[PDB]
Amino acid sequence: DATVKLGADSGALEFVPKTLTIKSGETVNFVNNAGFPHNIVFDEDAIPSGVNADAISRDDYLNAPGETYSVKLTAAGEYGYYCEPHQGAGMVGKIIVQ
Ligand SMILES: [Ca+2]
Ligand SMILES: [Cu+2]
Repeated sequence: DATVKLGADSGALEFVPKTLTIKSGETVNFVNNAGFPHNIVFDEDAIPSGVNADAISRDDYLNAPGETYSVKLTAAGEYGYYCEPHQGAGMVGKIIVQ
């Protein structure tokens, strides 16, 4: 399993790390950190074949420090995702599943 912080400790509107590599079957824990609210929306155009973007996204906002969203990914490939309220500020990331 791995952790991605939503917002840097400094307040920067970024996923930390921006590009994460995990093995198939690991759970990714998105932890609310700074600059919230944030959400985690996977991009339909940038996920492996057969994966449902809606099913793995967290649309509803994370509002409190430490609030966590966990999701297990199994299909190998790349998964592009973003935070809706901060997509314009460049809050986008990627998960590479091996
Ligand atoms: Ca980084
Ligand atoms: Cu955000």
